Amino acid sequence: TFSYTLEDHTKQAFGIMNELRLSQQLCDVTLQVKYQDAPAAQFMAHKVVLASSSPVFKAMFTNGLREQGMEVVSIEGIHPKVMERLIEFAYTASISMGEKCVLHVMNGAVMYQIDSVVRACADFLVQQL
Amino acid sequence: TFSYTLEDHTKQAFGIMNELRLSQQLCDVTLQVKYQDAPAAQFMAHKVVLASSSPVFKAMFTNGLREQGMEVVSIEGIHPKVMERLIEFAYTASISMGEKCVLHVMNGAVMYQIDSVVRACADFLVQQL
Repeated sequence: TFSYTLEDHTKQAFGIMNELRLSQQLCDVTLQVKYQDAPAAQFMAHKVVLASSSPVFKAMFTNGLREQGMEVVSIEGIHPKVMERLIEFAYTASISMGEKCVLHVMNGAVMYQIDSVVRACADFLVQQL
Repeated sequence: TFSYTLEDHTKQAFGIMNELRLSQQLCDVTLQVKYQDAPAAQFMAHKVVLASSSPVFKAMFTNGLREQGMEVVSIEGIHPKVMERLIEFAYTASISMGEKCVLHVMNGAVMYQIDSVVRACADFLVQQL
């Protein structure tokens, strides 16, 4: 038989998936993030991408129903900027923050079981010692 | 600032996206493939993943409408096994075929503008000379 693999493929396809998110195309979930006194924010995304990067989103979205179109999800207890950075991680494989954001991002990463990000924020805080 | 990147992330997330496809979870498009006298076949998938690997699927799915749930798409002129192998490439970054399938797969890859696969099937046919 003949077999071929493009190693860069998953990188490239996520690059296009991030473009479709920024263009709000093919999105099926709107995350409405309200945290304490911060202004409410909204993030549109694709459930299957969120599901691929967070076990908590996967279970949140996999239910027996064929949901029709655009589901709104109310998100509590995480700041808008943290959610934004986590969504960006799901779509880009990278995350960036100032040395004083690192703690709230781990909080959010623990809450959405983003294993990779938890391990990294823990390494950083320990190195600050 | 503090910055982190998981290089394996896009690989891992596609691995979960392929699992959700095999489990028919979060799918929003069913490709009904009828080719000549071959039996009709069906493939469920996620539009945003198809869109990320084929410029032709992207334009096919990005329209002004918020489509409600599960769109059926009739696909002509490509054999079921070729479509299957192209879908698998979109979700796994790899494709495999016997030395006599290579020509029909390039046909399908040209038809869906899967650049990476076209270039590879062309290299193989030329090396058979």
